[PDB]
Amino acid sequence: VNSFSGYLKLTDNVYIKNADIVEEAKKVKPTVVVNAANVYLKHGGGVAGALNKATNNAMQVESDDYIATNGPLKVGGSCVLSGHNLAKHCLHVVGPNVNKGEDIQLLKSAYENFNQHEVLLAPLLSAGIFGADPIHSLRVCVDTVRTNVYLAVFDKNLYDKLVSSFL
Repeated sequence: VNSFSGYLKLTDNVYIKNADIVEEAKKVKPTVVVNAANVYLKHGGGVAGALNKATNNAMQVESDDYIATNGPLKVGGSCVLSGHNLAKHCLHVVGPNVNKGEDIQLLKSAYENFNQHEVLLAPLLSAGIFGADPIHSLRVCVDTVRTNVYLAVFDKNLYDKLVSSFL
């Protein structure tokens, strides 16, 4: 049992809610919140910009140290950093960015990172400003993630379309 509330069950292990991931995280304080990261951990926009702002830029400061020590992530890759005031941990996952010409086939590899965590609060990878089709991202999520994933979709119109088109 966990405290996630108001989710619709899509499959045994995938749940979805029309919610602001920042507010979900602040309320639930999950063990893991997923960030829609880029390889440089530059949290400027989309989900990353929102999560970082909610940490008053502490996520960015921590990320800058991570990059100085380790260098960039790979597309499809991830790292675990602090969740600050949002969660115990933040799993920074890099989905392909179609607006950078990156190969959407790497989306499955990106979602595989979720399987290293028994429970996650997450956005749909490669959606929003990353340019991929969110319906396809949800399909890959369902077909890749085996651990328990609670998806937060802020945009109500998109949420409704994701539910109504789910196979």
